[PDB]
Amino acid sequence: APVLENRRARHDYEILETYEAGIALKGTEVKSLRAGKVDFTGSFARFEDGELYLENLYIAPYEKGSYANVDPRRKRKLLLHKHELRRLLGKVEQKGLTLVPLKIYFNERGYAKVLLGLARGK
RNA sequence: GGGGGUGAAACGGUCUCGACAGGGGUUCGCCUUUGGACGUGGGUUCGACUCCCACCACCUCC
Repeated sequence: APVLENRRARHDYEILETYEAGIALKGTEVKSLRAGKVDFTGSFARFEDGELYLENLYIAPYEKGSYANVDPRRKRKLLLHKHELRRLLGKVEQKGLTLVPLKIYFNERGYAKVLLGLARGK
């Protein structure tokens, strides 16, 4: 169930700020999440248009049996206010920073939320 | 091939804080409201992830 962070990142990049952003999941995705054999090995977030879609996040699809689910590595959108969103973007694509998946979990109100943060390292 | 069990740490009361769409409003700034994620389509409920309903999938029992 709940809280699973990205241990892959600490030794790779370094966080500047950290935002929290609800994600656009489907439902089975959510079940896969309530479990825990998904990985951020390689996953970061990117703005395809003006919206930010965390990508390469693999979420083992209802992998406690076998089921009739979805594309494990699907570009999942991210939610964040217009103001809270116009920022991070301007502090990034200069290719100096990177949107990397920090932690994942469900909030008080029961919603899976992702935690992102600026990055850089070598 | 039949039988049983499983499909959200609160055993009913949503607001995905946010993006994005669909409204109704607007001094075109913006305010307001609805959706969207809990395997799936179904109804039932003032309202449900949690109550029914099949159909699926896992596991399981002659």
